[PDB]
Amino acid sequence: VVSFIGSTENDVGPSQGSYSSTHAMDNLPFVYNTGYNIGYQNANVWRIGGGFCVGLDGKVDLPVVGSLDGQSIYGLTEEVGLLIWMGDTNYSRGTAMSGNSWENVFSGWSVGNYLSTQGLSVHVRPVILKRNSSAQYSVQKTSIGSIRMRPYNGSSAGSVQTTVNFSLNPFTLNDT
Ligand SMILES: CC(=O)N[C@@H]1[C@@H](O)[C@H](O[C@@H]2O[C@H](CO)[C@@H](O)[C@H](O)[C@H]2NC(C)=O)[C@@H](CO)O[C@H]1O
Repeated sequence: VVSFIGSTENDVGPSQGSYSSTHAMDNLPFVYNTGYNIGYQNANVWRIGGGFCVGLDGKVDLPVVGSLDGQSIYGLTEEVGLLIWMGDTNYSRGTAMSGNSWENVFSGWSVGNYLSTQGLSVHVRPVILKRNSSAQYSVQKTSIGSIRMRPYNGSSAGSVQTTVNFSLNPFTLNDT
């Protein structure tokens, strides 16, 4: 059994976050290592129980403008892009996203003869694609994509909500 207990619209990263780096940035694309700072995490989005089996699919809607180490660089503006990870609750379990199709981002688990929950997480890292004289780049709130629970091994969502969405909070990049 399962029920939706989270939120449909979720903001990624703190509003007006400030991200800076002391790294030179001589060769692009340059990735800001913001760790999991620009992210959203919730260990409790659906409640499940009684042998329910569920995993997660993820989908990014931003245009793909290239890749880095087998993971797509999604474009936000001509100068800024993102690397994106979606997956189970723990940020560490994030699956590097590529493409714009629904992708398996959490292989899943089966809750035993008890009650528990299924959560999720998303984090992104900003990428400098093109130079700028101002050195500073501000990004506006922007839709990223979505995550959907994937019941398996017989389990079924029924009419319980399966998808939640994500928006990137605005932020600024400050190249020291
Ligand atoms: C080994 C272990 O702790 N197993 C169960 C946990 O998986 C379970 O936690 C839930 O795991 C899901 C899949 O990893 C997460 O999506 C979900 O957010 C997480 N929920 C919480 C509250 O941490 C816990 C809790 O029911 O029980 C264990 O038996």
